Amino acid sequence: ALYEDPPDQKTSPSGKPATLKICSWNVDGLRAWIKKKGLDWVKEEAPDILCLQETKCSENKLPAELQELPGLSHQYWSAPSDKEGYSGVGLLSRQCPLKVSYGIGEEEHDQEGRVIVAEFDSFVLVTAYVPNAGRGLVRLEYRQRWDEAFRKFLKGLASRKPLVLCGDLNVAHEEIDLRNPKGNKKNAGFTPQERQGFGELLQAVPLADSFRHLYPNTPYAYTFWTYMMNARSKNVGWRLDYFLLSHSLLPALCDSKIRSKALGSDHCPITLYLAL
DNA sequence: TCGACGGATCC
DNA sequence: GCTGATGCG
DNA sequence: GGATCCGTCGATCGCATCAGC
Ligand SMILES: [Ca+2]
Repeated sequence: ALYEDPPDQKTSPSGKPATLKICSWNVDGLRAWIKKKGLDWVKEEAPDILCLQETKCSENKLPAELQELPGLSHQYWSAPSDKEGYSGVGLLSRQCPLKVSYGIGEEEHDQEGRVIVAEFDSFVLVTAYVPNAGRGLVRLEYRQRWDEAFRKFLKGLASRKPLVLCGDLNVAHEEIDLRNPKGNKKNAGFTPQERQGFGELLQAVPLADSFRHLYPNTPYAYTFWTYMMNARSKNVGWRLDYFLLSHSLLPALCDSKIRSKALGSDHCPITLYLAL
């Protein structure tokens, strides 16, 4: 059926109020997103950090609009080495980061403008747009190598600070994260492989799926629908966009939300509340 | 995601 | 700037 | 032999490039 995201639990497990609001969103064309009034929604939601994926836009072609955009003064972008109009991500922050890193530190996996690291005082934040296993699973082979590297770099990372990873992970973890599971079991995004990966990643690093940590059994809660075949109309979507918390931060987690009613892409923005 | 094709297999 | 076509997802 | 089963396998909607002029 349809999903109604619950109201915002702005208090910790321990009564301490939320201090830190990170928002994440696969934009799918940053210029079209802004033309489609997405930045309005950003302004009204007033996050402390905004992460975007699928920006499909190069550094200089970046629009003027997000220059004026206040409260998200520090802005960082990666966009692929040699392929224009493709991929790209960006991280905007109200407060200034301690240190910003691009890519995951392997050549093979750092050429498509997918990953921004940003270390803050008490945590480190990664935003990524995981590569699609490709239609016809033509790039499935690659993405098993991506996953294994993303893992071993995310594990190294968490070893030092506690981390929040957000972004589009291109994996529909379980059959509850998919409107049509059985008609998708070797479509990309729900292969035995990619769900296998997600599982390794949660057990490897380790990381909790914050949405499923608070709503382990809510169905029909989705983050993406194809513009085709009326997919968002019937909410026949997926859950592709996660907030993957280190276990240290589980006592800081106040809520984890999915802002379905927010138009402008084929994805909807998600939103994390922590007490930090 | 959807519907058209298949080629089966069923009462 | 404009038309076509192709890429990606 | 006709009506239902379940595996394929074809155009859709959107964003952005590219070639060419
Ligand atoms: Ca292609």
